[PDB]
Amino acid sequence: MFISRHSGEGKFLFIDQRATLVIGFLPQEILGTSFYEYFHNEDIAALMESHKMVMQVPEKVTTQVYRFRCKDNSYIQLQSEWRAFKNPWTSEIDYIIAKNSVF
Repeated sequence: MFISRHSGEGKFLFIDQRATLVIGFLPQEILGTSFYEYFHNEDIAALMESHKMVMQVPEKVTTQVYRFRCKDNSYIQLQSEWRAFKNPWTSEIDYIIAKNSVF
C-alpha cells in the first residue's frame, strides 16, 4: 500500500507519501537507514534470505507477512514485493523496488 526503494544493501533510498501515516517515520528519519533496523526479531532471518534471492535472480520476490517496527516501537504487519535492477555496465544494483502491502 506504500512504495519504498532500497540500495543493494537495504538502505532506504526513497519512501512515498503514504508510508508515514502507516509506519510513523518521517522520510528524513528513515532514509539512509537499513531495513534490517526495523524487522521483527522473528522475521529478520527469513527476510534476509528473501533479500539474497532478490539480489541473485532478476525476478519479483514476495516476502512472507512480517512485522515492521513503527516509530512508537510497536509493530505492523507487511508483505512486500521486492525486485532489484542491476546496472548493465557495472553489474551493481541501482535500486530495489519495494511494494509494501499493509495489514
